[PDB]
Amino acid sequence: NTPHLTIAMITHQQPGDTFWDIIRKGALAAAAKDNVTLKYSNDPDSTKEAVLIQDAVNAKVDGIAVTIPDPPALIPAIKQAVAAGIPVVAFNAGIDQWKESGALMYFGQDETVAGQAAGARATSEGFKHVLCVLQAQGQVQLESRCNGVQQTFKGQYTKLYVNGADQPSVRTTIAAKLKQDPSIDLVITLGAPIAQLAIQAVKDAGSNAKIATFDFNTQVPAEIENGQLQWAIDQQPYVEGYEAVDSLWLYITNGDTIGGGEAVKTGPFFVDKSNVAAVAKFAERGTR
Ligand SMILES: O[C@H]1[C@H](O)[C@@H](O)[C@H](O)[C@@H](O)[C@H]1O
Repeated sequence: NTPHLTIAMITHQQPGDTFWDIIRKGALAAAAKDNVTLKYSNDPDSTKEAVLIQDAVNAKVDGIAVTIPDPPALIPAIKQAVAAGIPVVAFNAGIDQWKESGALMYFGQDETVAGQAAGARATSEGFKHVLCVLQAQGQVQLESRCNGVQQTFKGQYTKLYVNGADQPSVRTTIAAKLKQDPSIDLVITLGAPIAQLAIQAVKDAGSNAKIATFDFNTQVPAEIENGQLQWAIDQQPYVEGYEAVDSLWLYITNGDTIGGGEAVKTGPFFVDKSNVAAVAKFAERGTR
């Protein structure tokens, strides 16, 4: 009936980072409709993610969907895949670097803009000293968020790196930082799982800081409703994974692209007490 395609989706997912389950539900929903076999692979070591790109080039996949958190480490392998005639789409990380690579399209949110928006919003909500919590080092999409907050937040700014792989350590490290500096009045977490740890850290520390986050998980909607989280920034991972796949299907079958040489935006969008009801059920089933 229809042509059968094999698409490699290659990411930087740390094992156990549930954000990537929503990316994958989107990608499989596209793949189910487009007669695609989806090969999903990941490694949080960018040298190892490069090797995964090579594996898919050598396997002669029909397309590659790839994340670019560490451009120096990944661009050369992406260029190699393009020179081998395999179409590539970038998503989630690397919005500033995908076009140079020869990647055809990009799906995600402009993380500098989302950070700039979060800094201005935080200033408007009366906060004076923000702590931005980053769960990995050397990831452009995370650094952009924090740099953007620093640009627009009028008050004091502090960054804290935590090991996203060791949840109990994340919790104690955040609580310690809050106890040590009670002037911190807002913690912005860069993922929903880290948000959970921060909410608990604030209680542990006896701090008065509020918490805001990037992304949803199953717990975030309730947390916005009950005041545990000020707001969450939605980047629509389901859309990112879905479009990574479906866009390759449009290119391969009809030569089409989406975005005209610029990224296709999946966010940012701020969800707060005023609009959370529209998302909650979907977040609570893991598809937002
Ligand atoms: O907001 C998410 C979250 O921080 C994930 O942990 C990370 O792997 C993704 O790149 C990012 O888009």
